[PDB]
Amino acid sequence: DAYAQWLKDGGPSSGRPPPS
Repeated sequence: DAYAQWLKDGGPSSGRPPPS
């Protein structure tokens, strides 16, 4: 899962677009 990694990196902190 991309969303699992999105949170691990810091979510909003990282600025990377969240996967819908």
